[PDB]
Amino acid sequence: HWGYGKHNGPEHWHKDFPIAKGERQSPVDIDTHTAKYDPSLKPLSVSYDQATSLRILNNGHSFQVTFDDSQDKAVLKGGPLDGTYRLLQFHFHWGSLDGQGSEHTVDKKKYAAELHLVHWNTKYGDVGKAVQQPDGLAVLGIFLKVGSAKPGLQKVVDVLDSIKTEGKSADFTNFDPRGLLPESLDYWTYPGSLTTPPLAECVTWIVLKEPISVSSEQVLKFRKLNFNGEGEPEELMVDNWRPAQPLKNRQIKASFK
Ligand SMILES: [N]S(=O)(=O)[C][C][C][C][C][C]C1234B567B89%10B%11%12%13B85%14B%1158B%12%11%15B%139%12B%1061B%12%112C5%153B%14874
Ligand SMILES: [Zn+2]
Repeated sequence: HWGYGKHNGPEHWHKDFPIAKGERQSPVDIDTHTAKYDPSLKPLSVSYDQATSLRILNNGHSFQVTFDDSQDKAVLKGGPLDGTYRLLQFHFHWGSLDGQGSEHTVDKKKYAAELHLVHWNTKYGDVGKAVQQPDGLAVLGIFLKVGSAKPGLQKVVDVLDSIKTEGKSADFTNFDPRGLLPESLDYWTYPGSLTTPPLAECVTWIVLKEPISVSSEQVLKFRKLNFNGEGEPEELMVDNWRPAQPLKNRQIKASFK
């Protein structure tokens, strides 16, 4: 199966998922000087007050916290979006060292990690249906830099020892994702894709300008996870990021001057 290694990594994915070479792939480099300020973009509306987290899972490519998306409890609205998008899960991409790990880049700068909060458009009823639509998904992307600890991330970090290997999961109730957001909701937006197989071109990307800071001890715990199943040779889950893809005929828009 696909992965992030020499033999199965991003430059190989097009063989099983030919859309990898498509017209609206993600991530991209965000050239801050070429992004156009669009004064008609609305502020983003993040309503996570009623979010219900369920489980945390090592899926062999990242770890994810999954939410109850059977009602409008944690939704994303406004911004460049038409309609209501329910929060399904969040996960991260990170590096083997602090100088890489983010999928989006800003004027070619890589961050140590990138948080993706994945939402789907309720007009399509379910995520499987939504990934087949050009406005099916909205992913809120947040950069992580290394410095001060993020207190709101610690509950996550502390359970990772229990989901070390691919397929392990644990109960992960009462986690509040509001503790992962930066102060500002200023953002860049562009039409793109999933950054993992199946690389479906169904995503409105919303990438926040302001990074969150996490501690070296927090990111070090991400790097103790494993790509492999229990009983297989130990391969650390590091560098699980797709490089920037060609922008082609797309315009990146900014919410802010
Ligand atoms: N890195 S990122 O934020 O761009 C990743 C978002 C991927 C969200 C998952 C969507 C599906 B999973 B399950 B099936 B497999 B295929 B169908 B169903 B869920 B929807 C699709 B894949
Ligand atoms: Zn992601």
